[PDB]
Amino acid sequence: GSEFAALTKELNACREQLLEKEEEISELKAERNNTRLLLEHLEALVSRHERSLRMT
Amino acid sequence: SEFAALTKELNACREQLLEKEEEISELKAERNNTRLLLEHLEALVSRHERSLRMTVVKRQ
Amino acid sequence: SEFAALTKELNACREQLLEKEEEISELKAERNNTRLLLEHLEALVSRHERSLRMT
Amino acid sequence: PGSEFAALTKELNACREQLLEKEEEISELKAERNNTRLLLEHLEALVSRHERSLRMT
Repeated sequence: GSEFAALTKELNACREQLLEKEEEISELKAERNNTRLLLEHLEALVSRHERSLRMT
Repeated sequence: SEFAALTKELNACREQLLEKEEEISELKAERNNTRLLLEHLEALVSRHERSLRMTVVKRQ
Repeated sequence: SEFAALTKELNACREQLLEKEEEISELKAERNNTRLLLEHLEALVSRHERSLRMT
Repeated sequence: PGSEFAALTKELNACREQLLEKEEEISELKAERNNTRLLLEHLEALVSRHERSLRMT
């Protein structure tokens, strides 16, 4: 019975670290979306101006 | 068989733990590739802006 | 008749000279608008690059 | 007559010299303009290629 408790304390500890890892993942995927959005604006800005210089 | 069921869940949780830290590793590596691009983009833009900034002073 | 020919070419030379000055003015205007974009591109890129630094 | 024609010729010649000078500055501006366009071509290619890569990993 005392071993079941110790085994539970380890699983719970592993569950805590799992969420800590996923919180790290979630923030990384968030940073990626910020990049994707930046790259969208950059591509739009350069293409718009490239066409202007090319077609005048 | 609660002990057995607990050990299996504990095992599966540790598998997902390695699984999640590998994704962190891949995202961090992917993040570094982004930084290298941004470094390069800032370089090309600043270098060209520099050429324009000097041309106005030179051609004057 | 030679004077008349010389004056016409002189007038035409000034007419084309005005066109070039107008072209230069447009080119320098377009150039300045280009620098504005570049400064904006550098600003956006440098900012997001600062967000993606390690610790 | 000969003095008048010569002086008018000098004026036309002066206009011609300034015309080619203006054309030289134009050709330089247009060259710089081509440099910028090429940069934007590489920038566009880079950001789009990287955008497509982030939409997979």
